[PDB]
Amino acid sequence: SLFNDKVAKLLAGHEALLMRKNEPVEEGNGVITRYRYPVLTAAHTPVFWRYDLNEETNPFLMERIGMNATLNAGAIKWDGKYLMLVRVEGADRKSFFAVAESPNGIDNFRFWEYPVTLPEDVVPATNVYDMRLTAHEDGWIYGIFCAERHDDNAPIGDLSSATATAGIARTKDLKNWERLPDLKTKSQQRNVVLHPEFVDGKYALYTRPQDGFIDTGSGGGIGWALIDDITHAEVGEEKIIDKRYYHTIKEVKNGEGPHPIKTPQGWLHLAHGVRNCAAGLRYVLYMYMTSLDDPTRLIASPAGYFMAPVGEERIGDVSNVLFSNGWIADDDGKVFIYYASSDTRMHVATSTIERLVDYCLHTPQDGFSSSASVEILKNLIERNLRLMK
Amino acid sequence: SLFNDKVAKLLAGHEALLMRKNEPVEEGNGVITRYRYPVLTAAHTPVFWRYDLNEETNPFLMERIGMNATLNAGAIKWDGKYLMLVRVEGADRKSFFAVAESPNGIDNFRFWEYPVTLPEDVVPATNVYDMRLTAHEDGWIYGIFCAERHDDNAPIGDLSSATATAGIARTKDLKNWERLPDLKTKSQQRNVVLHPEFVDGKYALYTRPQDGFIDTGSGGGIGWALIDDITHAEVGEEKIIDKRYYHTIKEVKNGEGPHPIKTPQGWLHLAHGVRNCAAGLRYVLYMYMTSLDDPTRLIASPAGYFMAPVGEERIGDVSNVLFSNGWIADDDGKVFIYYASSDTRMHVATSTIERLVDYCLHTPQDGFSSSASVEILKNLIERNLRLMK
Amino acid sequence: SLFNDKVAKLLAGHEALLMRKNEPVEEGNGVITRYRYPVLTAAHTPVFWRYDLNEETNPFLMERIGMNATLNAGAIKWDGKYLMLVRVEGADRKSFFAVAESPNGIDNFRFWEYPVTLPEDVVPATNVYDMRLTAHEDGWIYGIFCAERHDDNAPIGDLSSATATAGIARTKDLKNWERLPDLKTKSQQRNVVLHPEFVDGKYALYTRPQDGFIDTGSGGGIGWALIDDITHAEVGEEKIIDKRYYHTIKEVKNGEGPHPIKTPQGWLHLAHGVRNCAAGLRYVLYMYMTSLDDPTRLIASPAGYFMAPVGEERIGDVSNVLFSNGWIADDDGKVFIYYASSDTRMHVATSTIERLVDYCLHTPQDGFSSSASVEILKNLIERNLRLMK
Amino acid sequence: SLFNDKVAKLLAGHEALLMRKNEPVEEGNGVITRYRYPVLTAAHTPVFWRYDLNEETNPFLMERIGMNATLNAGAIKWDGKYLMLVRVEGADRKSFFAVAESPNGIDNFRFWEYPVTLPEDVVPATNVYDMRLTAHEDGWIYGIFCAERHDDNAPIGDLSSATATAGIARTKDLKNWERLPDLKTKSQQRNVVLHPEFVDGKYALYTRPQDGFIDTGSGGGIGWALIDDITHAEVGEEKIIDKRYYHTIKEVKNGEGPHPIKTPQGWLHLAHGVRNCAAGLRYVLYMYMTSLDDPTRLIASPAGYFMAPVGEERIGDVSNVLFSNGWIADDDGKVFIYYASSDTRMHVATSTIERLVDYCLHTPQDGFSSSASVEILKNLIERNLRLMK
Ligand SMILES: OC[C@H]1O[C@@H](O)[C@@H](O)[C@@H](O)[C@@H]1O
Ligand SMILES: OC[C@H]1O[C@@H](O)[C@@H](O)[C@@H](O)[C@@H]1O
Ligand SMILES: OC[C@H]1O[C@@H](O)[C@@H](O)[C@@H](O)[C@@H]1O
Ligand SMILES: OC[C@H]1O[C@@H](O)[C@@H](O)[C@@H](O)[C@@H]1O
Ligand SMILES: OC[C@H]1O[C@@H](O)[C@H](O)[C@@H](O)[C@@H]1O
Ligand SMILES: OC[C@H]1O[C@@H](O)[C@H](O)[C@@H](O)[C@@H]1O
Ligand SMILES: OC[C@H]1O[C@@H](O)[C@H](O)[C@@H](O)[C@@H]1O
Ligand SMILES: OC[C@H]1O[C@@H](O)[C@H](O)[C@@H](O)[C@@H]1O
Repeated sequence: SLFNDKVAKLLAGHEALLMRKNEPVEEGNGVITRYRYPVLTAAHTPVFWRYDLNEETNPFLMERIGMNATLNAGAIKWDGKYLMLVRVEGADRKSFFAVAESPNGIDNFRFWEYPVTLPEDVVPATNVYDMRLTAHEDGWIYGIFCAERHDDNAPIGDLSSATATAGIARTKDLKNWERLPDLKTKSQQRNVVLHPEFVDGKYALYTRPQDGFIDTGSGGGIGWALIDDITHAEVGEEKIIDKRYYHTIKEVKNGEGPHPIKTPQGWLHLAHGVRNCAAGLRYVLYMYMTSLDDPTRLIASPAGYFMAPVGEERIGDVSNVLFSNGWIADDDGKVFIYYASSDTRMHVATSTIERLVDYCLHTPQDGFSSSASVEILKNLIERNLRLMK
Repeated sequence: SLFNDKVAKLLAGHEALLMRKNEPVEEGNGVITRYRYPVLTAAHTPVFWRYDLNEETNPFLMERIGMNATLNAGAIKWDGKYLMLVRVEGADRKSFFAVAESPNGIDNFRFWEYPVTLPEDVVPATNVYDMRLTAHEDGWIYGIFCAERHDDNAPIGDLSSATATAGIARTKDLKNWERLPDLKTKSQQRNVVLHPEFVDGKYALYTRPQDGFIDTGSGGGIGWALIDDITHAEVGEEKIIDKRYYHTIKEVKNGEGPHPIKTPQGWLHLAHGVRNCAAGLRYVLYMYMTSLDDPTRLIASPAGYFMAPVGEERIGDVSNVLFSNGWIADDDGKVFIYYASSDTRMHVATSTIERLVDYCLHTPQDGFSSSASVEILKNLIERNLRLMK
Repeated sequence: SLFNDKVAKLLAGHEALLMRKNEPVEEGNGVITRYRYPVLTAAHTPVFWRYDLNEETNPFLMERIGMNATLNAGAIKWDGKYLMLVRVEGADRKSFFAVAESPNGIDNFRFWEYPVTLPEDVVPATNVYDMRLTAHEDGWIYGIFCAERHDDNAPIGDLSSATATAGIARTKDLKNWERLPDLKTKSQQRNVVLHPEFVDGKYALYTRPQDGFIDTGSGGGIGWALIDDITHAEVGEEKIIDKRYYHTIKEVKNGEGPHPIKTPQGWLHLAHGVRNCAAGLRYVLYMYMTSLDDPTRLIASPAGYFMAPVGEERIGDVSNVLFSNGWIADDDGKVFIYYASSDTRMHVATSTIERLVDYCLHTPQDGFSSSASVEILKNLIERNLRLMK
Repeated sequence: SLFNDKVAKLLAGHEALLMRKNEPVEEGNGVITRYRYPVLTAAHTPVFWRYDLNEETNPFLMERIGMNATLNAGAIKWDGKYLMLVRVEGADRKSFFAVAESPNGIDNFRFWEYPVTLPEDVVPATNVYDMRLTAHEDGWIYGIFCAERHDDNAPIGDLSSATATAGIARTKDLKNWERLPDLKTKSQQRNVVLHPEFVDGKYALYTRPQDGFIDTGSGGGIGWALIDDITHAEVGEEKIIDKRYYHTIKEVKNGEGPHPIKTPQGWLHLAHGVRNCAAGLRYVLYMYMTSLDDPTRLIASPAGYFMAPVGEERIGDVSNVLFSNGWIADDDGKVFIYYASSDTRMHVATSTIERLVDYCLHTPQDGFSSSASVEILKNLIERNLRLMK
């Protein structure tokens, strides 16, 4: 029948998309390798999420539930597989979480047949997004995410005013999730992330205090807060670890991405930085390192951005954005960086622990001015010209 | 496992290839419409024909039986479906027959899981090829094909001299085939085709007498022979119906393609014509019509070729060749022409009975010289310029 | 109406094709510059040559007269315009001549609305082809071409054996052509070309004696023959000017292309050379020069080919062929070379008289062996490495 | 200056071409992996082979010595590098030998600055081609090649009749070559190849007896001949090891490619097979194995071709041809197969010894008929369908 043939073709096209082999992009900077294809797009969502496959109830075979975007994904190595904890945004503009797995980390990602069922905390949330997974030493996998609600305290007609809180959930199988109380804090929070080890016997959070829903205001950067009880999480003291700076890629806002990777040289961090331009907000990725002895102490601040939008990455629902809240480091040192472009699709970039540490340690620090940048550059040129002669 | 993933990808890629929607080529001549993709290539043969899918016996997952070409296919409308009787040539250089079926005639052709099992006649054949299917009024589907054997008259070292006979088989299901005796005749034959109706109460064959295996010699063109008994087929009287002519597209050789289509205006024929050039033999398609009252009598001879190699068609194992031995005319008058290019792949072109008859009746006849061609052309130009003013 | 819209689209698409700007190919050898697009293809023939545009007599709007190829064109600068004398081959396999003109020499060639009407000589010809135009000092434009007829000596069934004579016609407007008697000669001739000046007060022809229709046999190369009376042309004395040589690009056959260009350094010639290979005959272009004092005396023989098939040129009705019988040299020294590829389409390449003479004079002569080729090459390498150090 | 800029651009473009990274073709058959780009083309020859770079003597900066093709290359692993012994054909139609080297075997091949200087034997040769390199246990690198001369028996006008002898040269550095006497034998020979080990204390050659220059006539296949003294080489006893067969890919001609690779399972051979078709001669590659105990004894004959022209490979000066006379097997079992397409360019395909042996041992043998091919195929289908259920 024509209908059954159409269903068969939908499924066949979907399998071909899912199984497509990724290929590295040859041209790169020696730090990271980009890949030709995204690891996930809205088109990667299962056919059976979007279409009613029953001819009786969907004789035209049209989509019943449109899928808009697959973005800002957490990540974890799980039972030998490479997992993303994907933020999937429907055509209805709500996001939900969904696990996708790959045998190799760069292609053949496939969504688990059901997305994540996440219980509400005591106050219901309208949207949930951007989960960071932490396999904590306490034996749980934590997902720290943004729980967003309308702010009724707004002028009449204002349906955009919102509040962001840090949601906390944990699981041991990524299917059954326990929702803990939202983080209690004196400011709005987004980009909260759980450090994987106890520090002074306490849970440690990366935080990002902000005066408003979109603007940080007095919020000084990426914060650090020790928490006595993750099941009744409340910030007491909050210390800024990585600061915003005028005329850097992290001027207006910044935030921790995934939880950092432990290296012999220190904690290796991946974050985003924001500045304003004539086209709106521009988001890039950057890195920093902190001490093993004192994870609050910066020990490497390579100047500028680590990755910024290239090519197809530049365009999407929210253009001029890269964002990451997930990466995986294998035992052999290979690193898989899962980053979204333009709030629309997920990509992978690969590197190694040794290369990322080399990048952090030997990319000169920002001296904060054009004159300083020129002096750093002239010094390198002088070395190279001597060598090339 | 890596092996199972590899098998799953082979199957998935194959399904995507098989299900690809064909699209008509916009640029055309108003007679036939070409399509963007071939209907069959060697890559269309089933994965399970080529690969041993068992890891125990094929751990590297390599092809065990290479497929080289899918060409010169017969065709029949069968139980609501569009069928080709494909000549499939293996990497071993032997050909065999195999049914492929489509729901619509222009794409989604898929081979039946097993190819054709064709019993030998009394004298075994080395190769069999180019089967024309005829649904005869006697209730059988006949396949008339070429059965080729090494020429025993050949001297030491000559492993190329061959003989061609017309093989005859029949079936009622395209799975169980009865092999009848090879056609008895005084010359070599290839391109023998069964006319679908009795004529004077006898079976009627299109023939192509030839003095040698490749060259026709004294062979004058496409012949017509009435046969009393198809189960003991022997040519007696033989008349040339469509002749070779110097400096036409059918100078050196010609041959009937599929059996002709019955129209109210006469029998509509599709044939091939051959000439020599610096690059070897060049094969094109051409049409002609014969009378319903007397199928041996020509009533339309449009000048020149009907189709010749265009673009991708020009290149293959045997370049500069189009060949057809199959077409299907639906009750609504739509015609699906199945033609091979360069002995390598199968294509489809579509037309209608009305357009093909129009083409045959109103394409001026060849006057056989440059001066005559110019006079025909000047006449048309004069009419058009008068109209365009 | 749908019909009128269809006609309007045919005309519009044709105009867009005709007006397309050509672009030079950047990669070249410094001798000639190729161009991205052919100057003519079969699709360039007028819409009103191919279609009957009257809905009453062609309601399906299909082509009534197919055009197959535009090839082997003569060329002349004429009343400020760049003209080709095109060999146009119909789908009927007959060729006829047709003028096409361009304002600039590299694109926007358009056929004159009517093709050439060429009267027959006393014995009618089946095909005419490959006309070389010569603006002779006697005030006439001569076209010397091949007039082909079926060989009456041929046995039953032989519809391929043919004879080639040199046809001679002249005109003062390229519209009204006077057919003079075919050249009288003791062998078959093709590639006969009129030298533009009297020599010893006589007409001078380039000739190409050949024992057969396709193969030259004892024919030694490109010949030279003085003719008292072009209106009763008969060869008496005949001298070979440029010879075939074993293991060169002109081993099996050769022939003069267009008439040579007069330069201060001598007559600049363009010719074709043929050898056999596993795929058939391979045709390339080559150049040579002869003395102004004695046009029968070679003064430059650059080794090897001048042009050979590249890319798209390699494929067509008769693949692996370049052929030229037309070029134009402007007063400023710019040269437009019109060459066919694969008997299918017409191309242009540009150079200058200075560059072509440079090429002829300073491309080393063929020493006729691998050892000699290596010695020439090692000498150049040695010079370059010395320079590059 | 404009001239110096032009030279700098020629050199820069050439370096970019030479350094281009090759990429494997994903679609394959599991036996061999093809690559996206040729390893060598005529454009890969050095700029300083083709252009005179001195403005004084070449002010137009045009090529002085055209290069036409890089084909049929021998191969050897040499001092840690991957070397081809390239047949380079000039625009003058003569070939010469030239070493090209790569660090990795699949790209970045670069010609040595000077080509090979090969001394003549007592009788000079017009062309030399298709050298097979053998690192013999006697400590020398031998190159066995074809030395071609015009046939003196030829009649007037015949500049094509030629004779082929087996040329023998040796070297210890690929720069200084000693020319030994041409092989003495009772028939013409081409595709002669030196086996790398003594057999019965004697040199062993693969041979290919042929009655004519192009056609083998009574020549039965690939031969084997023991030679006492390679410096006065003469064939005595000669045995056919791999035979031509009607209706196989090696019907008309065959010949050994490179010398075979030693494996624990036997000698692994790569050869070419030829048949005739309407377009001329068609050349494909095939494999076979012989015994370690007795290298004259066949132990594996996989049916059909190993590789045949695909895509771009199908077209060139001599289309419809693959040819190999070189491959390299690394100690780790990786195999680099260097094969020419269409006598025009050089390609690489990769495999492993294990895969190639698997292919030879488990691709079913040719049963020599359509019925046999169908039975082999039906058996595999039956196994697969049983597995797939
Ligand atoms: O950002 C868009 C433009 O912004 C303006 O301020 C200009 O000064 C430019 O520096 C810049 O191109
Ligand atoms: O090879 C070109 C053509 O040759 C003829 O003999 C036909 O029988 C076809 O089988 C083939 O397409
Ligand atoms: O077919 C290749 C060539 O053959 C020769 O005979 C020429 O006369 C040309 O007409 C043609 O281009
Ligand atoms: O031309 C096709 C092939 O012809 C054969 O003679 C071989 O010797 C090769 O030199 C060539 O590749
Ligand atoms: O910019 C703040 C937030 O605004 C919301 O509307 C979007 O859904 C988020 O993805 C975004 O992070
Ligand atoms: O040309 C005659 C025949 O020759 C055979 O070798 C080919 O297999 C056929 O396809 C072809 O029709
Ligand atoms: O090869 C000789 C001639 O043969 C004819 O059949 C072709 O029409 C000519 O174009 C060709 O030049
Ligand atoms: O076909 C036989 C030989 O003919 C020669 O003219 C070619 O140069 C060779 O490459 C070829 O192998």
